[PDB]
Amino acid sequence: DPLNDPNSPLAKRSVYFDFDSYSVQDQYQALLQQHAQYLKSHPQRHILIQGNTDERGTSEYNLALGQKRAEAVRRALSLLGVGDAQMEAVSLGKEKPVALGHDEASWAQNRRADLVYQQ
Repeated sequence: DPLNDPNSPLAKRSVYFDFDSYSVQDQYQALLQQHAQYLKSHPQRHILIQGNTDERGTSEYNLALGQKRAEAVRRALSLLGVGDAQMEAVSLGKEKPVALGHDEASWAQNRRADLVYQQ
């Protein structure tokens, strides 16, 4: 199972966004296509698409932005033929920062949507 392989494209499971943006950049097409191909052939595989944001803005606002980012990925996967029974788009907002810095570099690491495969 390439999902356990660290040298497979399936190892990359994060989509990053620009400030205040929930648009899936073109550079993530290959990543989404690959995961789409894997999920479609493994219909028993479920994933949570977890949207995240940087600290700027209110919690309420970022909770919404985080959801928009997760759903942008989800729609991308849906468009590629992934079943609606395999995906759930959720938002963590700015609750769970992965980088604690207060700079552009740290913030960029928090504007993210994760493909989290369930057991």
